[PDB]
Amino acid sequence: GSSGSSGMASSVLEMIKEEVTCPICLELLKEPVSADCNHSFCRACITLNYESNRNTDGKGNCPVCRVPYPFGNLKPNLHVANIVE
Ligand SMILES: [Zn+2]
Ligand SMILES: [Zn+2]
Repeated sequence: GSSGSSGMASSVLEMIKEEVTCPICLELLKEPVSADCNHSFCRACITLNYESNRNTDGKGNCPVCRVPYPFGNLKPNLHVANIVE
């Protein structure tokens, strides 16, 4: 036979997932907060979204699943770590 080749260095960046990103602003979640519906949003977004769209009853609605979640009961999604067992 007869053939040859050389070295090649070509990598790719992280594939911006269109699932984790904020379903509202579609940008890096800044100090987001998880919700009952395992849905987190920009500390601000979540706040505004609620104000703009709220239920006369008192609670609001998720801009993704539209589920009634108790405001304030939001956990910080900043310490997103697991391997730290
Ligand atoms: Zn946002
Ligand atoms: Zn949701």
